[PDB]
Amino acid sequence: GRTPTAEERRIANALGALPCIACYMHGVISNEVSLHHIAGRTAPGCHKKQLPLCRWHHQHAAPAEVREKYPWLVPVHADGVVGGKKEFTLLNKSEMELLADAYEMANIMH
Ligand SMILES: [Zn+2]
Ligand SMILES: [Zn+2]
Repeated sequence: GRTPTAEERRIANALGALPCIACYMHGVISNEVSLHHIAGRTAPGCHKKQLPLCRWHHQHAAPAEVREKYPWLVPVHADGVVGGKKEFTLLNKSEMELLADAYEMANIMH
């Protein structure tokens, strides 16, 4: 995609220092995260629109027995038939609502 601007780098770096924003709404502190693009990798400002997510909320489906205890622990990118944007939203919040939560936590004006 498009290389980030300096302002995008500053924002992304702030977001990337947060624990998983989806786990956080469930009271769980998951601090090993990667950034997830909500709105692609090319449009202006797209790199400001990223969520810090744990491995299980980003790309990996946890074992079913684990999801029985943590049913909201589903990846925003489907892994087989587990997760995807719609199921992730159902069990958490929309991506843009989580982005607002992340901005609040990182003390970024929004
Ligand atoms: Zn998580
Ligand atoms: Zn992603």
